[PDB]
Amino acid sequence: GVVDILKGAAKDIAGHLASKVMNKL
Repeated sequence: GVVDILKGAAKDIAGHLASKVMNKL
């Protein structure tokens, strides 16, 4: 089922930036 996480990881990009800034906050 982890596979579903791979295809999602592609877009996780948008969230990756937030978490980046969010965490920094």
